[PDB]
Amino acid sequence: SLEDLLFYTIAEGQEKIPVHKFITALKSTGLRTSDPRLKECMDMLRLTLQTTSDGVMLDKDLFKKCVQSNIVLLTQAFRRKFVIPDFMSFTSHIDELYESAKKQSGGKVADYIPQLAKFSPDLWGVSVCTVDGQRHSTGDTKVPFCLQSCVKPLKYAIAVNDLGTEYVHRYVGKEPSGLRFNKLFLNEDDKPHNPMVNAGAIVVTSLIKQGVNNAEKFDYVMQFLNKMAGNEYVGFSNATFQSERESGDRNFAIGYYLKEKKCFPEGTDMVGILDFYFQLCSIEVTCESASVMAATLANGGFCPITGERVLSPEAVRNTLSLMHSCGMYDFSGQFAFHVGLPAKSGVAGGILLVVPNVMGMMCWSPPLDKMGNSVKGIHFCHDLVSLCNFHNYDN
Amino acid sequence: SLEDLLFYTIAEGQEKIPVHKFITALKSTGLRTSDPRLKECMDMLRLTLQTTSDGVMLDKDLFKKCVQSNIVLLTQAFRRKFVIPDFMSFTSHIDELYESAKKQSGGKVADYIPQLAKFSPDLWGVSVCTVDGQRHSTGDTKVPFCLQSCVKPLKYAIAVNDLGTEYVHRYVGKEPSGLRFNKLFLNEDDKPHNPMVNAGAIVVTSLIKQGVNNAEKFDYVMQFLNKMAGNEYVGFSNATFQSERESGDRNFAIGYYLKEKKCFPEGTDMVGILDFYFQLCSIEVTCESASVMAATLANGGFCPITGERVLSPEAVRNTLSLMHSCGMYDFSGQFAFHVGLPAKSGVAGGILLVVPNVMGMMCWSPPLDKMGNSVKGIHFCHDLVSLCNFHNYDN
Amino acid sequence: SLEDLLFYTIAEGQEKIPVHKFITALKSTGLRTSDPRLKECMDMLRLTLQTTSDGVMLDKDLFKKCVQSNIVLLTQAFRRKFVIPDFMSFTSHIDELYESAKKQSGGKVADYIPQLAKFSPDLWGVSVCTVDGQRHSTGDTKVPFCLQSCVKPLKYAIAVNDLGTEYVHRYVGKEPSGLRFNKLFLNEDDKPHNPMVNAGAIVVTSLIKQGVNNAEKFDYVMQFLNKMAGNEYVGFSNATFQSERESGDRNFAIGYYLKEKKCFPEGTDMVGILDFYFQLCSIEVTCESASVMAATLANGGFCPITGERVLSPEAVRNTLSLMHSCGMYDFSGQFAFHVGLPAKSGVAGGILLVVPNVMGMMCWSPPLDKMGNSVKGIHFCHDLVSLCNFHNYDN
Amino acid sequence: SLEDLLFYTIAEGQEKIPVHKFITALKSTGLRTSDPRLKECMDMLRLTLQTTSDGVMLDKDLFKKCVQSNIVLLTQAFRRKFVIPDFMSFTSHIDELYESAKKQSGGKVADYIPQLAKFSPDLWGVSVCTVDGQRHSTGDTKVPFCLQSCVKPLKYAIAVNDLGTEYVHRYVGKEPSGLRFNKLFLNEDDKPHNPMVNAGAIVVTSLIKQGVNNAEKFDYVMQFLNKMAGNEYVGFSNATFQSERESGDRNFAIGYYLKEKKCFPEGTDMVGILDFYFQLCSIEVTCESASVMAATLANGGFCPITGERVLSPEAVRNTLSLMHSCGMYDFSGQFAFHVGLPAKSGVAGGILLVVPNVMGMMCWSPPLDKMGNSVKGIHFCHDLVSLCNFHNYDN
Repeated sequence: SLEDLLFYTIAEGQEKIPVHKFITALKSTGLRTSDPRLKECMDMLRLTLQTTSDGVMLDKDLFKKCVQSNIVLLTQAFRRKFVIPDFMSFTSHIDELYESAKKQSGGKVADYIPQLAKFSPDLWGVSVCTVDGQRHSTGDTKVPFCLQSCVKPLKYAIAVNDLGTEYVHRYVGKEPSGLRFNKLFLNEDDKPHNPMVNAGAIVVTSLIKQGVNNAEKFDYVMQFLNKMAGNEYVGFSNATFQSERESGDRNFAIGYYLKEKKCFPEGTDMVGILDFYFQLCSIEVTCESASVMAATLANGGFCPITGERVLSPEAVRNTLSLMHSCGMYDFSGQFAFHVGLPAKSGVAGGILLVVPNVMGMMCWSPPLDKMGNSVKGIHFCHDLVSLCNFHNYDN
Repeated sequence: SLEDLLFYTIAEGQEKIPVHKFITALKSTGLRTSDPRLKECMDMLRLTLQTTSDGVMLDKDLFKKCVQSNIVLLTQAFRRKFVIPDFMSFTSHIDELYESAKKQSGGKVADYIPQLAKFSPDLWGVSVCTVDGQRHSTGDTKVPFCLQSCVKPLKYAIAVNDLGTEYVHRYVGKEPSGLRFNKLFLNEDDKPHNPMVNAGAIVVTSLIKQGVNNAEKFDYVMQFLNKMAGNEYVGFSNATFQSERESGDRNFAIGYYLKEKKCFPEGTDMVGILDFYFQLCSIEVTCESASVMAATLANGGFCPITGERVLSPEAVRNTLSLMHSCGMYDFSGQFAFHVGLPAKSGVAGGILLVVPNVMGMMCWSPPLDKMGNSVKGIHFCHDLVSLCNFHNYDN
Repeated sequence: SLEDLLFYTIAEGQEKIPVHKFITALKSTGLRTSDPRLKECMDMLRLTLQTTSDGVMLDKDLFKKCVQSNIVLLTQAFRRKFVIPDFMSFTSHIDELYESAKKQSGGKVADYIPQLAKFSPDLWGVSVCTVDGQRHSTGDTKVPFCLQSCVKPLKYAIAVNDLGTEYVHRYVGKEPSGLRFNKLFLNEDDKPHNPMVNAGAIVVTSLIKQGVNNAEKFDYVMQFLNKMAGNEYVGFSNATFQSERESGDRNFAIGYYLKEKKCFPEGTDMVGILDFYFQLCSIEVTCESASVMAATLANGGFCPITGERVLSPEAVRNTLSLMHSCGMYDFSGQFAFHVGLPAKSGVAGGILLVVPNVMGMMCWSPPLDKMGNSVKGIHFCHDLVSLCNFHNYDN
Repeated sequence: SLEDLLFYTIAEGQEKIPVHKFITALKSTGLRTSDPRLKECMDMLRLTLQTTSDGVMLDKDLFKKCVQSNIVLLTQAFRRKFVIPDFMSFTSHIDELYESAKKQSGGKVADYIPQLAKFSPDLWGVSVCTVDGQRHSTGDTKVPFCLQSCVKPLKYAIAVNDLGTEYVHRYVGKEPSGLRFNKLFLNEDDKPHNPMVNAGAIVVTSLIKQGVNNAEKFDYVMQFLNKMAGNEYVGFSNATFQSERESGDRNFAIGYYLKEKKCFPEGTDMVGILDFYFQLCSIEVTCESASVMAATLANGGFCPITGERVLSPEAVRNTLSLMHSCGMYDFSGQFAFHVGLPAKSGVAGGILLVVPNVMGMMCWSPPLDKMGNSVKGIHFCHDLVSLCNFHNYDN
């Protein structure tokens, strides 16, 4: 049977296979023992460990009993039918790129609020989540940090998922602005140029769950992020929020400018919307959870490690299309010339990368360049395409 | 004696001069019986009327007794040594220009707040106050209306009077912006282009009576306006204030923009300053009092009908210099090409005109042209220069 | 004819009656030449003065022509059929009481805001407006001052006039509280004890012109006050308003208390209502206009000097009933024991008195007693009843 | 040697002791393998497991090497010299009391905000942290929930720790109020009766880290809580915060009342302080971390599982003294009559208990009784004293 073939493949001309050998073989592919899809499996393994004092042998029966539950994924995992047959080489390349970027230093940790100018200019982490569940991480990849501007794609997606592309873009433009993210001007039809600049993001935040109050708005967005991350860490930084809602004079200017030109739906409280905008900017993540969010965007709108649909196909398509042409603001043209991938960056360090149909990725380093991007993150993104051929127009 | 010469001049080969004849002769020149400088005089006249049942004759003694108090002004008034020897012809020209402008119609009363779109498109008033006390008025020249933007010169003057030109312009520019009054941009050194656009006016309002609260600020400004108007009507429109503080999204945007670029003194509440700005815009006047304010600006900084110094010579000079090049915003170049006078206008109707060393003038008409100026006011200003040769560069 | 009888009554065995004699005879009764009901009359008199150089005689024709317009009031005025046949004696008593109260001194001008602690402790004015137009004033009776708490009756009346007693008292109680005006507690059914304490007044202010914004609310109330005052001075003190909205911590506490116990109609902004409450407290009056307002309350809800209905009979009845039992707060029982009249008082000085079916009265003196009432006002009210028998239960 | 004696005690007439036997023996006492004080120890054990494929024997050398680091605690733990020699019986009693309280049902989950009326009326957890590190938990003891009112003691302690008892009580009273927690009245010297009612808590929150902004205030308090909890879970509920800052009309009333009676230090923003108060109420904990906080209070102000001093002895003494007489508000007298322990309760469920010199405890159950306390929590507290003799006045 297929289970017998798998057992023989794991074994080497022997009779019994220990549990630890099976676990190591599973983890070598790239899957994590904590994968939700494997939950039942591991549970049974624990039930097997509850009997023996130390170590247990699975010859025919217990292995089949444990592997019987949802026997689809394991066959592909051990038949090397994923999107990256050898993840242990791509992980080595990720490590080499990480080391190469670590030598690069010299920047300026953001200091417009005290919660950003408290990270040492040495934290540096990279996390990759493949579209088929393979995950790898290297560096400070569990220190919480605020998404800041990395949430703006995640916002826009959600709106189009709940309302639709037609209705949503009845409010925001679709074309690169050509100027800085915080510039106070609108497109030809007095609309934000796109939902990636601050004006369009402020507009988009007002199309989400209209009518209900900010508690319900925040709860709805948090639930969406939780199942988009695959039930990974999504939190809130109240100290960052309290600093940000006090130093947001430019965003207040933008909000009033938008309110004067009638850029909001009917029946919208603009100052409350702006507070809700700061709150969504103050959501904490780790490289692990943000990599899973990017993988969700890259895959189909389905979660990679739960197989759950979170966004419409149209939402993901619209999200990647706008990220490619507006993700780095007036640097996107030059970021697309050398990387050619959908990407977003926040002033707290952090590059969110989508390799569509391959993976999502998060690269966090607090120190910034003059453009507002982490130096190591930009270096890593530049080198990854030159060493792995991910540019969209490569052959 | 000089009093005897004046009495003979008033009389025509007779013995006694009745009081009414003297009053008519005085009013023919242009002075008003309610002139503060003549106060004592009129009081004595009343003391003379308290005795006789009807009519009284002044031959030698009573005339000298009444005229003795402050006998300087009367000699100049009856010797035709004022700045306009015959005011009864300039008044006729003012009436002709008023009639000519009345025939002109077709505009749009301001309707962005309900307190402006309640004046019939037929109110039309003109008031002139000469630098030497002569006053004339024609039309609806006692209906209250908000100064709105006509206060911005009066603001700036006051600041330079209390602080100084150097300190004041350490905060605002000195050059025409080239764009609209409410555009959200600053000069080369991130400063308002001038104190006539909304940004520079918002900055100037924060240099006045710093430290104290808005009650004391408002009281100080009101006192300054009261002695600048010569103790004429200066009031407040609370309904207009309540409407304006609710529809001021553009000014809120400008204020937050200025707060982000550090365009205020140290220790300034910007939202409180903005409320104080709306309040100063909500001060009511009549053509009579605003004409006296303009006469004060035109004269020396001294009041015309009280002989009291209200502003420094530097304040008046700086005020007229900035009004000429910025009074009509991006229309000033064309307003200075055909009128060549310091002028200011508000969306509530109302043109404040200074003819330096000659007079001040107020022309109120609610209906506006597309530029934002009263049609009849602009017509009157254009025709006054073409019929009286007031252009600064005329010969 | 009746006109001939009046002419003979004015004359004393003569042929012609001069205009000044007629004016003096009219003013001796108590009516003012500026009475709106007499407007046309005076106009014709001016038309008569435009011809003769000085003085004019009315024998038969011109007198009839001038008196023909609205010949009802004059017959009653000269037949001594008013409510006070000899007003020249009640005026003498008012003057004696004024002089008696002036000798009394020693108090404490309110100093919780700077706009109240700026009046010298010597201003002292009294104004009386009879239900039939007779008016008398003595002292500083044209200096503006804020009504403050004297508006609370005027508020409540208006609500019941527009909504009805049943609906209005569905929200506020009807019984004396027994405690201070600013105590933070409610009646048995979690309602304000009455609309004279601050809680009930805050509730009443929210029943007026619901739905519209504060500009329209303020305009509506101002119009109501203007025709209630008979087109006398009703203004706004922006400096007092700005001080009062900053030192109103007790009223903010009361408003939040009321908001938590659900003491407002549905769809009410409590902080906006509180601002509107401060604004209505910041309306300026003079003894002249407030006396006319009190006369309107006393008469029928009709204006005394315009013959215009301003409030429903139910509104006036309910207003006087609540003023009698709650006008002085926990002093009313003792104020009704010695005066027995509807009265209200404000911390800016000012006693508003109603003698129902007789007159209205305003007595202004800034210095306060420990209870919060002007010393001279309380003295005048005590002495007026002891010298003129106005107590409601007198025989 | 002492290590040899310990090894013999662990062993039973054998040569070698396996690691798992030692771990089980250690955990039987009550200590947790994750104890920070044992950190180094466990690390070495891992270094021992890295060599052998499965299982390892420690005869003389490795046991001494692992136990050498900080060999003080183990001797007391295995000599039964802790404060509870047999924790496995107190844990059994805790389980019996938990089961007894679970059978009790019938209450009303708080529903004044939606974040409280979302917990099923079946969550029920109890956690005990002994003063010497022993810990036990039963039930849903890791579900986050807001402290709400359980933070008020933790607040007050901190203030007295940083400023001092004399200074702190210069602002708040020291005596039971006799009325409800949210009553709007003050003591004889216009001061909050104590820092356990809402007024005194609002005052106390304004004495903490004065001058700095709410970001720094929140960070300081969070750090204090983190080392008071022993580096256990301390978080924030932004949704609860956003709901609570919108439904806090009573607390706004109390704050304005306190601001009017001058109950704050000089230079305090009361609305900002109130927001900071809501934020501190919105801190999430679990029964595990709150039990450790209570143990810190009970012990000496030293942490139980880190041996670190967090508060002054005066702070802990003052905290327990005020909790005993004010912890349950106007129920304390009856709570002290049957329990006689320092305790605090919040409307989110949750009883914080201190058994001074013995332990701290947290008992969470959302459904409330009419008094505002969790039914199962009150039942557990009543039964614990009747079955274990913890009442302060027992013999």
